[PDB]
Amino acid sequence: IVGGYTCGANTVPYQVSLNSGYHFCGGSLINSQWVVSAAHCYKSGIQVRLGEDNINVVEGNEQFISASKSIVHPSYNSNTLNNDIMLIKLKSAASLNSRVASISLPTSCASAGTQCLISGWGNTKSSGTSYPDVLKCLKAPILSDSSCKSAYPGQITSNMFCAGYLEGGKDSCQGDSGGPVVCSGKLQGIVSWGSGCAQKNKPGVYTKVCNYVSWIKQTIASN
Ligand SMILES: NC(=[NH2+])c1cc2cccnc2s1
Ligand SMILES: [Ca+2]
Ligand SMILES: [Mg+2]
Repeated sequence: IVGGYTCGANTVPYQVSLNSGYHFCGGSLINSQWVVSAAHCYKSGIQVRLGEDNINVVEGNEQFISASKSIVHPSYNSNTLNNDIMLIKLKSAASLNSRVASISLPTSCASAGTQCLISGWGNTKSSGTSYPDVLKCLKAPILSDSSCKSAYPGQITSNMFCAGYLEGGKDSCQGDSGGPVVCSGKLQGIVSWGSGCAQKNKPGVYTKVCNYVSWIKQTIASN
């Protein structure tokens, strides 16, 4: 997250860190046994870490659970990143408490102009690399689809939306992939891609979760 702030320990209780010996992607807890992340974060051997704030210090509120199965969307295209969403089932159910909570799925899609909260442990520099140990947050609005499409011609599909600031300065970045975009208490997006980070006229692109609620509900009920 570039141009963001320190969230504060466990202020984003649904945020998860996917670890394969090191943190490589974020995700969101949707219920005690399931996590949603980005399909491009797929790896074999994932351990999900819940209740984290500093990912390099065991502070007492973490739950480390291995994944039993991962399901990448049937139509994920790694070349275009269309349908960049995946579900991860935990080996054991997590224990929900104040610090570990799940986030709700949307009933409808959010409108351009809606402010959201984006969080992650990704890079904090636009031209440079500095990875933080604690969770960073960024409040950003959903942008109109025309500003999204003019920034990325021929690359935006109806399963993606842009959020951020066209002036640059504030944005999600590498290491934030798979993490949450929560607007009005619902999970509306997943950090997916972009061009550099916090550059002018290159906002971040997010998977549009409201288009996958049926697939999510159906898949978790049958697995
Ligand atoms: N919001 C951005 N500028 C992002 C760029 C990338 C690049 C790779 C992975 N994730 C992201 S997010
Ligand atoms: Ca920790
Ligand atoms: Mg994240």
